[PDB]
Amino acid sequence: SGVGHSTGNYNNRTEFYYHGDEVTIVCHSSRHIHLNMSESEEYKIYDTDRGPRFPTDQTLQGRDTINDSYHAQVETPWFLINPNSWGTWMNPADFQQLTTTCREVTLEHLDQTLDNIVIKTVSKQGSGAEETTQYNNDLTALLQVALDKSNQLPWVADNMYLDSLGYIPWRPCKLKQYSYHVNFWNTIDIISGPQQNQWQQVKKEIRWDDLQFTPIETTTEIDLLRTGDSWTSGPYKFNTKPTQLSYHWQSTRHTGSVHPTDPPNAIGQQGQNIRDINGWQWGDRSDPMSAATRVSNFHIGYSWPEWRIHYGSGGPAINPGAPFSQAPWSTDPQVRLTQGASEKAIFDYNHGDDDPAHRDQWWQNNLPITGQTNWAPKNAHQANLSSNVPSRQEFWTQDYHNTFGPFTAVDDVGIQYPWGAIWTKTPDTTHKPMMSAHAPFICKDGPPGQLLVKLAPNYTENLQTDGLGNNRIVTYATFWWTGKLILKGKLRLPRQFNLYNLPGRPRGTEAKKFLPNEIGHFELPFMPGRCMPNYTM
Amino acid sequence: SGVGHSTGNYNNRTEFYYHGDEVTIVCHSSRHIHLNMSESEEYKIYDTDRGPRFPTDQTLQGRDTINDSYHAQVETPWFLINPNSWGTWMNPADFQQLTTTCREVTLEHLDQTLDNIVIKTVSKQGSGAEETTQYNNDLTALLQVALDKSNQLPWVADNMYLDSLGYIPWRPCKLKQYSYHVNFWNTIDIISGPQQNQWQQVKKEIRWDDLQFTPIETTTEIDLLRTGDSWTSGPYKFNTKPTQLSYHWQSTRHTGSVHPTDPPNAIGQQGQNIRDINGWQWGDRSDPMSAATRVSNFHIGYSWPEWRIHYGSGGPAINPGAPFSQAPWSTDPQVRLTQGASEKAIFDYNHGDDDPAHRDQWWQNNLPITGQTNWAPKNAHQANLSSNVPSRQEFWTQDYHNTFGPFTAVDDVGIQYPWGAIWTKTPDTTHKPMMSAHAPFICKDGPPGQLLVKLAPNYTENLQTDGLGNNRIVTYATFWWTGKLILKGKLRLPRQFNLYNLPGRPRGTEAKKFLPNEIGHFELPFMPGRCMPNYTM
Amino acid sequence: SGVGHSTGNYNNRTEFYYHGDEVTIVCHSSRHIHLNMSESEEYKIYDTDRGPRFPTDQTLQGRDTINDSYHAQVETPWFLINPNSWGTWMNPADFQQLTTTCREVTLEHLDQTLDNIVIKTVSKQGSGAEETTQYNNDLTALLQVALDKSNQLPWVADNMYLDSLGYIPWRPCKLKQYSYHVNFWNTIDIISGPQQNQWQQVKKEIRWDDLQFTPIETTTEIDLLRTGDSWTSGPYKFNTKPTQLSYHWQSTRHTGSVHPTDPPNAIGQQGQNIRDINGWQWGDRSDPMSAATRVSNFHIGYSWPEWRIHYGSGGPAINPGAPFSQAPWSTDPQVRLTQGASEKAIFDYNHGDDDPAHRDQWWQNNLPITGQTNWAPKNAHQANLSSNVPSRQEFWTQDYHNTFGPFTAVDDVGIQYPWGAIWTKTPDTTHKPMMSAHAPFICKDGPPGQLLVKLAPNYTENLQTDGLGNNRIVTYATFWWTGKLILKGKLRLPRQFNLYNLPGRPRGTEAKKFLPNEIGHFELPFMPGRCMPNYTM
Repeated sequence: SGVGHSTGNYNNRTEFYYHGDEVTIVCHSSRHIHLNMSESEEYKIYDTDRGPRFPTDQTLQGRDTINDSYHAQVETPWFLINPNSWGTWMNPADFQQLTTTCREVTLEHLDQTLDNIVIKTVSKQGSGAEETTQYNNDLTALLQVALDKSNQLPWVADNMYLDSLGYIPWRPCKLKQYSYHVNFWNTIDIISGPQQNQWQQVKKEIRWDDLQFTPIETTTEIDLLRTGDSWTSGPYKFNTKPTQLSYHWQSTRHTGSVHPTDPPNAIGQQGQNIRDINGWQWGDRSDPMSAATRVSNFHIGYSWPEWRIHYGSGGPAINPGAPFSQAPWSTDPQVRLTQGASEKAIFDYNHGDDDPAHRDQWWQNNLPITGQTNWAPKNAHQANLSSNVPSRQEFWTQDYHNTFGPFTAVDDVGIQYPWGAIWTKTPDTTHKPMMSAHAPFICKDGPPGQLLVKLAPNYTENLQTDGLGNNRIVTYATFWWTGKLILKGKLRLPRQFNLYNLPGRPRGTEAKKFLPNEIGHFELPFMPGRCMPNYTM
Repeated sequence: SGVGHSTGNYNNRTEFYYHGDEVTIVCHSSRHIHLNMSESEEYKIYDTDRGPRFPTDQTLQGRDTINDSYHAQVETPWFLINPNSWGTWMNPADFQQLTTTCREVTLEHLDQTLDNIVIKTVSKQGSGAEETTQYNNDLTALLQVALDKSNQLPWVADNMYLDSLGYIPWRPCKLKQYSYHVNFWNTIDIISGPQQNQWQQVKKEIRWDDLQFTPIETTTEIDLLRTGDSWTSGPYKFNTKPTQLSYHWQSTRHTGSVHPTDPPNAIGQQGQNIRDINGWQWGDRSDPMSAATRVSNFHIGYSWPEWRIHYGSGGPAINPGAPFSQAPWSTDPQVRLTQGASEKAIFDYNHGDDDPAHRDQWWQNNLPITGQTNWAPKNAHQANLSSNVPSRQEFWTQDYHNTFGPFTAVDDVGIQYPWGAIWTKTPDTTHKPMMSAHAPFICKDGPPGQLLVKLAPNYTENLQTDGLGNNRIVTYATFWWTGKLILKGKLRLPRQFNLYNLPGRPRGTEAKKFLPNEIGHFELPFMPGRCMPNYTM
Repeated sequence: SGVGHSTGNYNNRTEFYYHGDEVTIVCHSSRHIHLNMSESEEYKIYDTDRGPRFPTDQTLQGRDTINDSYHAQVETPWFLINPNSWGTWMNPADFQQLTTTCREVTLEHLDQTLDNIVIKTVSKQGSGAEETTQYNNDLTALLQVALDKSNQLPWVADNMYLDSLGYIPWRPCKLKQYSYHVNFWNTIDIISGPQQNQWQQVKKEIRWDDLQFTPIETTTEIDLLRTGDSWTSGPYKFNTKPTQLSYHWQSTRHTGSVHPTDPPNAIGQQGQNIRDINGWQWGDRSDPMSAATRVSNFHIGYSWPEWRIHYGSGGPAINPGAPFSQAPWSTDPQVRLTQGASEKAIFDYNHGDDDPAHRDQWWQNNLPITGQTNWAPKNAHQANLSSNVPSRQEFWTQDYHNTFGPFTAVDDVGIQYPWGAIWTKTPDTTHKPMMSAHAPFICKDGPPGQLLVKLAPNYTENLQTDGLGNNRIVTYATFWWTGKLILKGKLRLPRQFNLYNLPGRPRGTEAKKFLPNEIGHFELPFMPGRCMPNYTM
């Protein structure tokens, strides 16, 4: 109510409601957010240095140009609260209850609030030796809150770089400055020079004639909040398609009808293949009837020119490729095969690292999902397919061709528990993208708004235009973000006779981790998301 | 009704109902099915031998690895009745009435029954010299019938390998054992070894830690049927999109507005092209105005790295490619060009071969459909397109690039009368496949159930756990499968002035075939399905 | 309906219905039962030989007398169908869905039927060399079915010796003869003779003056069933108490409030115990304040004189003891410590062995359940408990005393998936037993009836009083037992933050087992039943 009455109740809890075949998950989440002043209220547009490791000479002949940090950003004074992640919502054990008991999951509703604003000012008083800091509550101070529900501001809320509320409910969350890119041209030609051994810079610049520059003030309607105030975004209903929580093991060989076979006899025999069968084939091929050249309706998985560096305007990037596993081709573990569109997640203490002052690294190799595996080197093509064997010519080996076509079916990476986006917004273009390399859900109209908070500046008695921070009072606010999202799901009913054998968390892990140390340091486990097997076709 | 009263009437007949512009085909079908005992009631999981012709040495350096029969299956005691084919429904002359008088065909309703169960036991009695077999009807015997309408069991009902009810109504149909694949890894690396001349086996195995093994018993609700019983599946309504019964001859050159031209004069002149015309072009190209570089909205047909061997997990496979004709590039008939995604159909006596004890082979070369023809060798690309001719560089010839893109339009293979699937099920994945290399119809939700029949085991007085078949009585049942499917179609109204000239069945055929011999042996004709020409754009 | 119309549908399937916090499991089960004739229609009362390994001399001085097979039974012509087991109802994967998603399980309803009776006669005809057997259905034959719902006949339906319907739905089940014990005295005195080194037989006999002998005919109302008949027992509602599916790890040291402690500092320190604390103790003990002598309300687990041989009337037996784990005391795995009231299950091919002609053995060591562990040797007692240390006297070590008392709390063995009784009946006595060493559920009024089937005798034309089997016709019947039981349960909601780590099936197991061999031989896995941890107090 007033100054002395609190507003919301901290509720961090999930509720599974089963009715019939439709489960309904309600994920409450609440975090204590530490919002600290600002670097400067002025909006700034500036480029950056090229970056680390970027070559200054020609030796590796531009193979190091894959390292480019050059970018041009506009850094605003505002701050960003994005509850886009798993683990901002569900704790590990309530994700496991969901992953086993649900087949397809669907977002429906979302809610956000802010409450229990607490604004304080530090006061430096002392000889410089002692120099006590003294904290004084501000009952007159303000907290500007802007929810861009009109989907006007640049979205830039995706979870890449892992700027999100922490994954551990009892720790304070320091927010992250808001900023977005401005149009810039970074073009590197690695093919230049004699014998194409010389990389050469082309155009590096911010292109000024076109800059679309929007401040947060003019774009939306800001809500000023004194300590005794609370802010509730509102109901937001998602419109999406359900995902799948079960991985697929069927390639195109595991797919159709089965090659006719006579059974074995005793426990030592493999049985035999009927030498003469009837069925469709591909070429003039007849005599060696086989399951390899069997015609199938669809093909599953596609070749890709793997790790393709884009070198577009603005800099080099990577086109994702296809998310498949190297397990069939593993052979010796000594080599690390990265080509499955694997992802490494470099994360921080608040994000589920254990030891502070260092970065724990977790490499996702996608071991469950096979049968979608097409390794571009290993493929091949023939000129003539028939009962005759091709010559040394007519047979090609190293390809790296895009084999994506109208017949192919593919899988997304699914949901990844500790780190991953929940939703995403689609670029508005002709031909919206079909699927996404990371986020499981794709918003059809808008993304669910975006929440920007800035701590209204407190200025000293002297206000000088030349002054920046020497002119404002040091302050920090701490408020409580309480969100709620509602999931719907279909219930998963056991389809098999034998028990479910799982890796049961990554098998290369120790259970002494994941549990609080003597200090309280512990790592969150990486749940595969897409987990139990299923029949593709 | 009871023991002595029959149930259903054999009805094998099609009914064309014309009302307005909407034709309705009702295809009744009925078959006499001979269901013979079983190999063993136990569910068995076993791999197979590699296969025939698979090389045991390194000579052809792995070019023979395209022959791989290795697979791992689980063979169940059940049997499969799949009425998925054309020719299980319509006879040749009622397909021709449909193909001429209908434009687009659509599945709507489907029905299946079983009736007039007859169960018998053989009895061996004699000196071994005479050894009479004597048949005794079983009024107490059972016939387990399971319709997996819940789309739980693996589907594996596609018509590849041509396991389907026979195409000739008056002959008995022997059923086919039901089985499906289990997860296995067959990985062949043909690029291994020094100078990449050595193929090397990698991993061949059944991967046991993950097997999804479902018996038919626990998965569904089985219906026990004594002789006086009949079983009716139920109404099943398809949800699909109409196909097209007319082939397209228009490439991208036949498509748009026509290059302005002055007419000829007499019967000996070809007319001339206006040298100076106005219109769009592509590059800086101006002076040689031509219909080649005319801009067009869409492109029709796409290049493919033709006969691409996948070598995925589980074994080598083939990615289909595009269904086009070699007729433009035919030149001499002496060479057989297989690259049009052609298909050979190896079929059997009951499936429309004439002479038993041998396999008749029918190679579908897709002669009608051209203009979609893109032969990957023949293409090329240039660096700069302009009024200047490129040099020896800047022009490339042999490509084998996938040219499928956002602008391309393509065609399916359509329906193929004697042999082809009717429907199919889509793999449940992100990005469902667009079209299918074989089956014309693609089910959106489920496929129309699947019908499994097993003959309930009759055990001898002594039941020993060590015994298998020595412990059960020889038996065979014969029942009558009567299906009905309802098609809707749009009526085809003649759009042209001149007569329709058709090849009128393949022109390389004799009409003395296709008609019963002195013995009664005759071959079913291959109707192209997609037949009459039409305007693409 | 009649002769040619079947009756029931084979349904072997489980249905999970979730509504609110109350899950409802409905387990259908159906089996094909092979009922083979009988040994003799006469009721026989006879003793047995003593048994194997029972000593005939005095060497081991009676330590082998623990092996006594002597018993006196009355073997009736009837046969017993007992669906008392887990695995007659649920398959492994639907037990795992239940065990994870349910907290406490409760029996409610039960149902049984018989249908599709098929009666046949073998006919021996030949020279003795060939000697064909020929099978002829009997439409006039009968099948006597007696359901003793009046709880009159001896119950003797418990699952010990594992006489139950098979655990694999697709295999035929051979029934088991019905018989029960008659009063007999087998008394062995192992303490007899000089220096108590001589075991001496006392009284071995059937005590005739008291025999309570009840035939099945006079006791109940039998229902004669011809082939066209079906029999439905009826609704039976259980009255019981829910069990617990979660094991308890808390001993009496893990139970109460926690000894006050100052925290450690860095990751290398264990922290310290406050030397001076306030709280209750036991004796005059004060100065060494410790958590050992802390007073607690209850004690958990009790000592027992473990493996106590009873040597009552009728023979030696074993009083069960307490079901605890040896894991804390394990030390080297080389020794097998059996004293936890462990159980070995010797089972058969149809009961989940893989290889026939041999017995697979599975030893249940109860690894999950600790904290209830009291190993009678390791305990001790003191005369005076105080700040003074006792002398060599006043301290005793080897006890083997029953420590069960009014303060102790204990756990049952819970449910054991492949092999275990579901229900049991309580002996009707003053002071009904509290808990049971094996079966999880204990019926308050009756057990759910008992189903006895006998195949009505077919006699040859000559009926002689001297004749037994030479006077009746060889016959066997095969019918379909279809049961249904309904379970209610409370839903299990995750109470912890961290993931659930399970042994994930016994960790000493291979997954290549449990799946059908090339022959179809596979073993059912042993699910612990009581599985996830929980807080005792």
